[PDB]
Amino acid sequence: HHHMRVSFMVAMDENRVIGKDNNLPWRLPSELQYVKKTTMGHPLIMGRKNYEAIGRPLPGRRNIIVTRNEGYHVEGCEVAHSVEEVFELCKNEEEIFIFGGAQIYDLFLPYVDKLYITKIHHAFEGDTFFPEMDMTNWKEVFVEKGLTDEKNPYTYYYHVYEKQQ
Ligand SMILES: NC(=O)c1ccc[n+]([C@@H]2O[C@H](COP(=O)([O-])OP(=O)(O)OC[C@H]3O[C@@H](n4cnc5c(N)ncnc54)[C@H](OP(=O)(O)O)[C@@H]3O)[C@@H](O)[C@H]2O)c1
Ligand SMILES: CCc1nc(N)nc(N)c1C#CCc1cc(OC)cc(-c2ccncc2)c1
Ligand code: NI
Repeated sequence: HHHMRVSFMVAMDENRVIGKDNNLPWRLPSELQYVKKTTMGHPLIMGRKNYEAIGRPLPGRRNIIVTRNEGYHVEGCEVAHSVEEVFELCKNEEEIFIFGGAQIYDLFLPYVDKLYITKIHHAFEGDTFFPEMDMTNWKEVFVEKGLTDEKNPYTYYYHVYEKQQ
């Protein structure tokens, strides 16, 4: 029914941890640069909790916040209250990025066409997890090692998977 490409944008560790105490468990400025590079000029779909942790609209992108709160408003952001409302707001977009967190990844999981997933080779303490996925009829179309240096202290890889079906 929907004609935009629904892409997940996520970074997780070896046990699918994405968050700890409503924040990121790691700092990888280089990984964040990849995110900015890949998401330039495309809508970001964010769970209300994800957005409020970020704290500000991200520039050069439509910021869409998913909440059940019908009175929720943020300057410089758009507000949606369901998957279908997001689809209406984005009906003419080429590609949208589901930017997290876990509740929002769960929400859009039946509709995901493309997965941009960074895998971090470390086991962090965490409380928030990326959902399990069946990768039947998906294919890895890109893989590259991330930059590990004094400012990026973990090993990690960028992966891109595309749904065939
Ligand atoms: N590593 C990564 O790639 C990454 C990415 C993003 C986030 N994170 C982390 O993940 C954590 C946040 O994830 P989270 O799951 O706790 O929160 P979240 O998914 O970002 O947002 C949860 C909120 O989304 C709204 N929501 C949930 N289901 C909805 C529905 N069916 N319809 C309309 N609105 C709905 C609700 O807002 P209301 O309560 O206002 O109704 C809910 O409280 C943080 O630790 C964050 O740092 C990590
Ligand atoms: C950067 C990891 C990340 N990597 C990947 N591959 N996908 C993601 N969805 C996220 C993520 C996230 C959630 C997130 C939380 C946050 O503070 C708590 C700040 C940002 C952010 C800071 C500066 N420019 C833009 C965004 C993003
Ligand atoms: Ni180095």
